[PDB]
This record gives sequence, structure tokens and C-alpha cells, in this order.
Amino acid sequence: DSTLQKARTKFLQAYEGNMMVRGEGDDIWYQRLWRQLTPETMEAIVEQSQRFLLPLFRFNQ
DNA sequence: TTTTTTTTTTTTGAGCGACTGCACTACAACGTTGTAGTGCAGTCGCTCTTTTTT
Repeated sequence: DSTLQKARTKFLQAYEGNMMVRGEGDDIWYQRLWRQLTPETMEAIVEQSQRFLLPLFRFNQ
């Protein structure tokens, strides 16, 4: 549960950044699809990133 | 004085302060070895209000 909460914290930190760094969610291409980040679309993005971005960190050294 | 065209994004926080690991000597227990304090280095939280006057 601790890693499942820290991953949600990192996802909310990288999607919507602080008041000094522009986050990834502040973009004209993501606001057209959804206006508010629902947890269902968040889990869909998590599943797609686990399906595709896994060999990025699997072969990293 | 006449006239020619062209579709590609990129970037952005760092100093303050603590936690822990590794080393190194000072000093007491058993010349050598275990306990304690300090310093250097890598890693990690955090954080930067409030508003209205013709």
C-alpha cells in the first residue's frame, strides 16, 4: 500500500506540478479529452504505461 | 520596375535542513581491541498567504 500511495503521489506531482514548474497536465492536448483527471482514466493511463513503458526501466542501468 | 514561397519543437527550483552510511581518531578494557564522538558524503522532505481604495 505504501508504494501504491507513493506512485499516486508521484503521478499527481508529475501531472499537475507546483507553482514554479509547469506540470504535464497543463496542456492543450490533454484538456480536450478530459477536463478533470478521473481515477478511471488514471488507471487506464497506468495500465498503458505498464504495458508500454516497462522495457524503459527494465533495461535501465 | 518586374516579382518567389515557407511549415519543425526545444525549457524550466534550489537552498535549508535532517537521515543515514562510511571513515577516523581518542580513550578505556583486555601491545591490542571495543566503545564513543565527530566529520564528510550521498539521499531525501519542503516550500514560496490574505485585498480594495474615483
